[PDB]
Amino acid sequence: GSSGSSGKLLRKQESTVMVLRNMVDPKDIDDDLEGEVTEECGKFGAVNRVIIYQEKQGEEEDAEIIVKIFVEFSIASETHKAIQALNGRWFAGRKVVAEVYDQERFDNSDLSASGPSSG
Repeated sequence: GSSGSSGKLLRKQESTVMVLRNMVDPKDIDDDLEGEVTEECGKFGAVNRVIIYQEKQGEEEDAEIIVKIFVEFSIASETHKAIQALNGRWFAGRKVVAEVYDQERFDNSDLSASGPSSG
């Protein structure tokens, strides 16, 4: 028993969504990648879902293209681990950077922006 069946504590809502960057160019992105990243994350903990978002961040016609890989886990703890580790992992001839995303905004499907801005 947990000294109670229903109720809530003064605990906060940690972020369980890790965002990988500098993983792989937008060219390697294939139907296989997703799976590869999924099985690779399985190590840390139970992978809830993965979201791949990419876009242009330069006015130039052929500017650079970044890649934002979101990895949602079952719990915050697990996510923290993958981050504390992948936060400086070594990729096959490249460097990996795992940052912590914002759950608050993650509540909705607003990637480009954060939260539904009044206007």
